[PDB]
Amino acid sequence: KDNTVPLKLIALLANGEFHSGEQLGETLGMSRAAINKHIQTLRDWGVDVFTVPGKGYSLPEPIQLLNAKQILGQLDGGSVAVLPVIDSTNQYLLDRIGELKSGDACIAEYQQAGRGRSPFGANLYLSMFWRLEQPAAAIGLSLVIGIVMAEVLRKLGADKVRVKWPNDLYLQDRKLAGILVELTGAAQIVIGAGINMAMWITLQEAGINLDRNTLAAMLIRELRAALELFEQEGLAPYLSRWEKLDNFINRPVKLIIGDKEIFGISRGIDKQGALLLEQDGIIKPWMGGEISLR
Ligand SMILES: O=C(O)CCCC[C@@H]1SC[C@@H]2NC(=O)N[C@@H]21
Repeated sequence: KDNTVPLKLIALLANGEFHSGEQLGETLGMSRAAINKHIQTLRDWGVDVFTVPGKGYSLPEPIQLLNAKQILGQLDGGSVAVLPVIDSTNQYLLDRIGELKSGDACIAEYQQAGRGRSPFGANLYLSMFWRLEQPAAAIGLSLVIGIVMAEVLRKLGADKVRVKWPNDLYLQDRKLAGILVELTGAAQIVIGAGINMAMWITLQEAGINLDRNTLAAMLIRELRAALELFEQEGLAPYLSRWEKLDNFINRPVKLIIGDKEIFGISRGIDKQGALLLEQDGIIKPWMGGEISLR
């Protein structure tokens, strides 16, 4: 589907100023009526577009937009698809499985059909593909994903970001991002993450205003590095990193595996990513479940 116009559209409105269809139509080369039409779409996307008869149209606040140019600008190789508007980042790659290479990617700020459980540009969506030579992963994998993501965020300045075994990023004990892995029966995986940029906790909301093009870029970079590191040394190289980032480490949690709630103190992960729950002076690992403050 061709979504160009509204994007071009959104692009003008970007500068959080006022814009009249007359104004607009000029530049776009179309009926104000045409414009009204597209304006509606942005609206459909959850875009915030105000309309003052006398005034014209505008956005409540300037916004930043993905820009492949910028993104690919700071990137050395690998295919990367920038689709501000899309069904789902994961699906997109899932769909192209035979045409990819580990590292190929896809970036969006709007998902019209996200997999795994949100207004345009309020979030950042990233998905990557990787072919693991040897399920020499899974749980390892998700771990590495949150490490890095949390690392990068930090570099750009969000220092209190933390990881939550085994797949979310946390900020002030709130969820900020979410990883999603998908295997395909050499393993073929599709990694996908969503971050809360703006508006249960958002970068904005926490005074952090990162340049999305940058973030986008860093992650891709950093990710491919991480993944190749992992591909040949597994978890080991990250053990210490996990620990420093662990949000719950040493805190009292409540683990929910299927139908049972289990309480205990978190003591991080083992060399395999299993969480280590200490109950009644005993420490044992857990390979699954859902962690939670308590
Ligand atoms: O939704 C989340 O919070 C956690 C799961 C993350 C889902 C990611 S968002 C990018 C990728 N594309 C999808 O369709 N889902 C995943």
